[PDB]
Amino acid sequence: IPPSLPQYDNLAGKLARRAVLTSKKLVYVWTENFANVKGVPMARSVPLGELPNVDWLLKTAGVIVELIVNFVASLPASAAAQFERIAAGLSGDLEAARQVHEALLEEAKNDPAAAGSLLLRFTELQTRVIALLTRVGLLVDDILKSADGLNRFRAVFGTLRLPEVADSFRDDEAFAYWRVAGPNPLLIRRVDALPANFPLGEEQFRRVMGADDSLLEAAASRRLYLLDYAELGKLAPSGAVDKLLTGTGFAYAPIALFALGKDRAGLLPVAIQCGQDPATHPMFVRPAESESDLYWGWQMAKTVVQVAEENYHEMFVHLAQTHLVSEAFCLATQRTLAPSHPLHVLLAPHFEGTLFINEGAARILLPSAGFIDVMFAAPIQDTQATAGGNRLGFDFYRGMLPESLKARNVDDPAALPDYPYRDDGLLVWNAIRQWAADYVAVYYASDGDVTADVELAAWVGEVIGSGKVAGFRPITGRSQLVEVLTMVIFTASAQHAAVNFPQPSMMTYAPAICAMSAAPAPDSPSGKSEADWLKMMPPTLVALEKVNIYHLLGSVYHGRLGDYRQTGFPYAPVFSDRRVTASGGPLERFQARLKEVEATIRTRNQARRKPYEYLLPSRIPASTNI
Ligand SMILES: CCCCCC/C=C\CCCCCCCCCC(=O)OC[C@H](COP(=O)(O)OCCN)OC(=O)CCC/C=C/CCCCCCCC
Ligand SMILES: [Fe+2]
Ligand code: NA
Repeated sequence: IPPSLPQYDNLAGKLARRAVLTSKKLVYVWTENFANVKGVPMARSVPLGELPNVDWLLKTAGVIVELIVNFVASLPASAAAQFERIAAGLSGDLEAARQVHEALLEEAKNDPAAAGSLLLRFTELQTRVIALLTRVGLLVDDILKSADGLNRFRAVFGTLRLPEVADSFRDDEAFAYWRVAGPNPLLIRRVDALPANFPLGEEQFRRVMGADDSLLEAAASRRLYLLDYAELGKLAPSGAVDKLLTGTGFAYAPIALFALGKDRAGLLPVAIQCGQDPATHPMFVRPAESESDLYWGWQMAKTVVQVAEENYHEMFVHLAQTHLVSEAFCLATQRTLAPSHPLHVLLAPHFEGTLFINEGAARILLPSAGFIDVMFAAPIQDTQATAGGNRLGFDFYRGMLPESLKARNVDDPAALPDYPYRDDGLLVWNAIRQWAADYVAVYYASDGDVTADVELAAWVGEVIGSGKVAGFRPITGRSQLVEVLTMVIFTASAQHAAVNFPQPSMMTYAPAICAMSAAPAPDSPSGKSEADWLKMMPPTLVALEKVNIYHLLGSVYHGRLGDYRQTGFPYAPVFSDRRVTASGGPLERFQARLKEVEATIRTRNQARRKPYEYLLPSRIPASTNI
């Protein structure tokens, strides 16, 4: 039976669907008092049907067990004894659980008619792998209870290969390239006049870029780009923050200027101010290779920027603006769009695992003494409130990719050619938009169908009200609905992938990036030494948690954008409506467009300085689930 808008449903349908929604509202419940994320709309609890499926669980547990094995194997024999039996047990039990799944799948194939009798056993296996994860939790607690000068930062990897950044992190061009191809491609903006509190002069600029260049000429020819971390607020504490587990830590809200050469061959760092106030933060100017008395001050200044970057990327770009936005849309959808509504059918796959993983963020990562309290310099209460505040301030329309690019004046490939996130992101954004347009056109023939849809009206009301999604507004027509759906889907799939999956290759090595420093910002551009820079490096506990959590979060690829097939047993099609699924129809056209996009990105990557692969559709999950 094809999905329908409520106004066109037969009365049998209208009462069935309305009672189903009444039932949903008792199961999916809003709260703004969820532990460790106060003020952010969350599910009060994760319903049984929102627990992760066995496929996700086996994949996630597999990575976690690899990490445990790797950690135990890195220890000396005396220390390993405490954990070897427990690790061998988890490993063996995971393998047994894989075999139960494989036997169940073979059993279902041998008699599909009788496959309905297996559902309690599939849920039993779900319960079992979750219980295995609870045992991991206890083991992690025990490990933490027993917790060139950079050897310790290689040691925490065990036998995992160090990422490429471990070799290249001191390079100026690599540092600049993070701004357009790194985990946070959203902050960089064109600058036309410098902020008043960033007093970089013409002479300093020419010192770096040459006597025949100038600030005026660079600005006017669209060659100046600024990173300004002012929005970090309390994520950049005033001074020292002392904590039990990690001792004394610092973080920062710096300002950095980047410039293209006249040939636009690549972005270069020009100057860094390590805080917002120039009276207390001197200007650091990119040194020449011969200026050994400026070298270490500059390394320290870049490290200040990278400290700011992990804070901004992880709390705002990753947690606040993907995970915590998709939380609200998941809830609104389940509470207000009936399962027989075509938009429920379309959107539900894009929220698979979202409630579960976000509850995990709040319960595991955000409490006092948890991962974020260790890895991020600010007091945990400030981290929670600042990340929460960023989620509440995030404007849904202004946050749309095209709008973001235009507002930052980075949307013109002629002015800023090497910006992989922009170029690949637009291909994916536009493919999703055409899909949303085709799908909306099946079910909505007029703007009247949009405004007379009482469920959609209620959905918008919940997104604005209980969901606290800033910038969201009444939906009065088909074009607008298409833009909204494009943003919801892109946010859940591609945006998350772009900022989540760089974690293993770019964020696992603490000297290249860390959300806390063990020393204040460099007090002077000149006279610094390697020892002064090493003092910024965090304690080893920070590095240990970092390598493991960031490897995990970027190693689970579950589901795929455009596949629209269940990701757990029985793996059935998401759509039944032949108007959607027909040969050459909307879904097939979307799937085909995604393959063209993939081919285009692969061609672009042959010509790029380094491949950018995070927005390859084959590497984009449909939902935010890790
Ligand atoms: C950090 C910034 C991220 C921001 C974005 C957050 C977005 C959402 C991501 C949320 C992710 C939530 C955390 C992952 C969720 C994994 C799926 C899951 O739900 O797992 C549940 C288990 C058990 O939970 P429970 O409450 O019983 O006990 C926790 C400890 N008190 O949690 C873990 O395995 C610990 C994982 C920590 C990582 C261990 C890595 C291997 C360690 C082995 C080597 C030991 C080294 C210490
Ligand atoms: Fe994530
Ligand atoms: Na299909």
